Amino acid sequence: KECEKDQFQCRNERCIPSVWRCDEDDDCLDHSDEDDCPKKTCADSDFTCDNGHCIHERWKCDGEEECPDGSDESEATCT
Ligand SMILES: [Ca+2]
Ligand SMILES: [Ca+2]
Repeated sequence: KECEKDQFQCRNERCIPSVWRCDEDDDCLDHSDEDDCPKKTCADSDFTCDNGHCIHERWKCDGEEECPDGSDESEATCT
């Protein structure tokens, strides 16, 4: 059995909307839609821009705005 490309397949093989994957409610009844869910946020090793965009730490404060809000280059950010 294989679900639509817009679906998550539970271990019991129920299909759910993929939008229900990792939404912190067990829709599968086997909890499989909520297993091994990615970290909600950036890598701790990445710089998190103010707006939440993730960039690699190396590009923090190096003259070019890799953050869309430019917070990797802000006065505040670089001390
Ligand atoms: Ca869910
Ligand atoms: Ca930069």
